[PDB]
Amino acid sequence: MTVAYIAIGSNLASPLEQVNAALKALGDIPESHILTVSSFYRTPPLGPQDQPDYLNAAVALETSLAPEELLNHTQRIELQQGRVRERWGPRTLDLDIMLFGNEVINTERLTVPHYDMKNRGFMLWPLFEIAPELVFPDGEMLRQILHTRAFDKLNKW
Ligand SMILES: Nc1ncnc2c1ncn2[C@@H]1O[C@H](COP(=O)(O)CP(=O)(O)OP(=O)(O)O)[C@@H](O)[C@H]1O
Ligand SMILES: COc1ccc(C(=O)CSc2nc3c(=O)[nH]c(N)nc3[nH]2)cc1
Ligand SMILES: [Cl-]
Ligand SMILES: [Cl-]
Ligand SMILES: [Mg+2]
Ligand SMILES: [Mg+2]
Repeated sequence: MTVAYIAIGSNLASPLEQVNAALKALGDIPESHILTVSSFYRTPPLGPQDQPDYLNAAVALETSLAPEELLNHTQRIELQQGRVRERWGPRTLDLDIMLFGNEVINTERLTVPHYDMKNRGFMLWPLFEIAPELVFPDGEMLRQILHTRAFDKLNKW
């Protein structure tokens, strides 16, 4: 078993309802158990700014699934909650795999640690709440990133 950390985001169709339904669905993923859920945060949008504020959260999930098997299930949850294919536009549910233990994976389908996560306060702050001692695959400590980079603290939802 490995602990995966998943970021949740929603800014359409009642984000609180979306994130709750997504948590229940994550709890139904085979060979997996939720370990920890962060607080829910109201965050201003990165990317296009002409869209509603996001609800963001992070979850620690212990799993025996292969990384791409976990991805299949997170994408299925996104599809069932109405995610459909502008760039970086509003969405009902986004589930990103931030980390899958200390694995590094570089494929088109799956890139872990998530592309750009070290520059996203809406991912790092909820992650720090649930895993303050977290160390990245390259040896960087989550605490040092937040200590050294200018990331505004988030407001709770
Ligand atoms: N760590 C990861 N978590 C989730 N999806 C990933 C991923 N690495 C790669 N992907 C791929 O990313 C594809 C689509 O991602 P999207 O959710 O549409 C982009 P986004 O979240 O709006 O921007 P971002 O990827 O810059 O956060 C999926 O088909 C999936 O295969
Ligand atoms: C370089 O600048 C960036 C461009 C795009 C992004 C994205 O994450 C992809 S779309 C998106 N998702 C969310 C989100 O979940 N929460 C918040 N607050 N904003 C979001 N925007 C990040 C940084
Ligand atoms: Cl959507
Ligand atoms: Cl890393
Ligand atoms: Mg995303
Ligand atoms: Mg995504």
